[PDB]
Amino acid sequence: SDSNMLLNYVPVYVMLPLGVVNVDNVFEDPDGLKEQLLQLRAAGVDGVMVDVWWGIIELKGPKQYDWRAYRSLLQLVQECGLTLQAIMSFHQCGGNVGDIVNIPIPQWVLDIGESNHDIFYTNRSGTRNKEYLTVGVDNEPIFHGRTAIEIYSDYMKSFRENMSDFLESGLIIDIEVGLGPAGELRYPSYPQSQGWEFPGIGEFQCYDKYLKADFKAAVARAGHPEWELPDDAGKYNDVPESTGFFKSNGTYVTEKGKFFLTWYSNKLLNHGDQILDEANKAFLGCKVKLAIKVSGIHWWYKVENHAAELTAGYYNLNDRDGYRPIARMLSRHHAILNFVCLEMRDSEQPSDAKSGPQELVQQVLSGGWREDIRVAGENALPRYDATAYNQIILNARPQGVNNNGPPKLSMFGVTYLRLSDDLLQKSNFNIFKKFVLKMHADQDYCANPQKYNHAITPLKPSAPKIPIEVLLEATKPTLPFPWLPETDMKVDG
Ligand SMILES: OC[C@H]1O[C@H](O[C@H]2[C@H](O)[C@@H](O)[C@@H](O)O[C@@H]2CO)[C@H](O)[C@@H](O)[C@@H]1O
Ligand SMILES: OC[C@H]1O[C@H](O[C@H]2[C@H](O)[C@@H](O)[C@@H](O)O[C@@H]2CO)[C@H](O)[C@@H](O)[C@@H]1O
Repeated sequence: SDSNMLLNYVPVYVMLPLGVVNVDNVFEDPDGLKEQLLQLRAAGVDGVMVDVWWGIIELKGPKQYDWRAYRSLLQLVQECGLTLQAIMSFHQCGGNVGDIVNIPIPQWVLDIGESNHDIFYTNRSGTRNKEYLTVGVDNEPIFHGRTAIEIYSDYMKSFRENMSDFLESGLIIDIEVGLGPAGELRYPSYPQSQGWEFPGIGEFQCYDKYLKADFKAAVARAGHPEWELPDDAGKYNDVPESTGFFKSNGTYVTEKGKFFLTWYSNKLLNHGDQILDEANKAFLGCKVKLAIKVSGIHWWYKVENHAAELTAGYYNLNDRDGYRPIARMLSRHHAILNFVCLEMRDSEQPSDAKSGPQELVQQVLSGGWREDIRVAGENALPRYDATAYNQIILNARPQGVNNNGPPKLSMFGVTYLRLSDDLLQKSNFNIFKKFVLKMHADQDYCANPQKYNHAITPLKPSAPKIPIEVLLEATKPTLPFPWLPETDMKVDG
């Protein structure tokens, strides 16, 4: 049982509290965090995840980085016997679910935004979302001579060099490369800041002047210079059948609508690819893996228009796989797909949301495995209950434990949202400890990940670029891998 069981081990990470380093670049409560981290260590947790906030670190001005508070944080994590998942967080904290602290992007960038409002994702009404720089400015040299991708590149390089000792020592297991709002490769199509409420369809975020011009040039090249961006897609809180765009036989299935949706979703593929190229250059030779985050847009998954996925930039339909192209893009970077809505069951969602989180998880994970990449995940919402943990464990090993060897299917890791005093209360923490144990296939905590075939080797160069047509060959629908109806390693087991 034991070593066969150890090859079934799926590591568990815990997100740190938001604002552990505050907006003033102060590590405010090391002593309190220490006590919490030592509890996690004794509970068997493998490591922790933290946002390395751009708006904290590069606040003073371009290339004026202050890494000192984060060095103190990393030092503490190391002392407490935990590894670290470091998010390169190029986004704002404050306007998404659960955000309890306010960390804008650097003021010097916002200053440029006051003169050029088109550096922000923009909806049809003209509202500027300041949480992330539009993909439109990725390669526009408008930030005191740098492009947005150069900013991100320079930041990652500075992190790699200034944290070189922690990297060499093996503290950092993965670099989560932030690619949009909430760190995710997506558009801000469901902004609470503009009055969105679940389960609204959301809105397309491509009306900044850079994206609009790019679209207009592309439709002209396609022989349709008169095509305009969608004007019949409704508003954030609509339902799909209320809109010309998403109704049955609506604009989304027309040649115009299909072209738009392809263009819009391709912008994210290319944004992720180009930024991961820079991440690979920055961390070349380091014993880390790269990861990206994919949001779980489960509402409207069960209707043919998938409207909320579409407005988020995931062009996923019943007959078009919008996620497997992302997995294929990751393959050349040897990168992890971290899918950030892992814990849900369909029965938890209201019927009117047409919500399919179980099936969405199965689709995304299956696509990653079909494309021979590693797949990780997170719970979306705070959960302390056995139903949630058993669903996570199911997704972690969807065909169960292999008593005879490694499992044919397993996730590469799960990161739990989030460390809080509530997690550490007696009953909640007791159930969490059982979750960890079952994720670990009933084995004790295993400090050396080589033992469970998660050795960390130096980051190699990315493989050659994959052209967009080859990436989009992965839109071909495929059957998912079969899932058990329940895990064989329940917490109450
Ligand atoms: O980008 C943030 C977060 O958005 C989604 O979370 C949803 C959640 O699934 C809904 O049930 C509801 O609570 O609204 C949340 C958004 O405010 C994604 O599911 C998640 O993956 C992503 O991190
Ligand atoms: O600290 C990580 C990340 O947390 C929040 O975003 C979450 C979202 O709340 C979830 O639903 C989840 O599992 O995925 C997102 C990505 O981890 C903050 O909103 C975000 O700013 C922060 O980076």
